[PDB]
Amino acid sequence: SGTILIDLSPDDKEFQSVEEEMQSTVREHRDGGHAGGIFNRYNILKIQKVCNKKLWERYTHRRKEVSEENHNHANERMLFHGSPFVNAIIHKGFDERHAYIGGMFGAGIYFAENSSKSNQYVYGIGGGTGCPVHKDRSCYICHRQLLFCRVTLGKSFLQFMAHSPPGHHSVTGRPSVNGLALAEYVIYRGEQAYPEYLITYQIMRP
Ligand SMILES: [Zn+2]
Repeated sequence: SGTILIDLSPDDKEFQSVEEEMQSTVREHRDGGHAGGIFNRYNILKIQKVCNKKLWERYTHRRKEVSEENHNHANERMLFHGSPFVNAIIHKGFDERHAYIGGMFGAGIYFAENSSKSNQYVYGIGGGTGCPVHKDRSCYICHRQLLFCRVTLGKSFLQFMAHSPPGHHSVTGRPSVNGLALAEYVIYRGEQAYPEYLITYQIMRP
């Protein structure tokens, strides 16, 4: 592996930026905490910057290709990712080959602009079994991990699929009175995202 994790001082403005974004994007969900647990705040334990030259060159290369297909604009956004695979991803990069067939927008890798949404997916689809130790989707004890990722969206198709629709690079899923409540984002190519910050945390009891 080429990956090294550099720990950030809570003193650091880089930490405080990611901390602020994570806490501020939390929302009350429709499921009543069923999937991700009940909370309005996290206990931010550790923020590490992920450094891999090969993984970075994979990303910046793809980003250039998208820009030339999208009027010299990458449409780069910083978004959250949640999944069982976080420990794999920080070493090997995103891999679409492990994408899940069932999922509102087909076999892609899902992202959120709301940390609380991405949280729901950490122990699997709709929380799965919950935490390995207590089998509790609302565990306040077991430490969790999200990624705060640099994601190249390109020309994003809006919608309420194996790949992107033609002439598009992503899908922006959108709120729907009989569908989504917040925005999802989906890529169909692992090189269109970089896992930049690894966040270790727990959800807090009100
Ligand atoms: Zn637990």
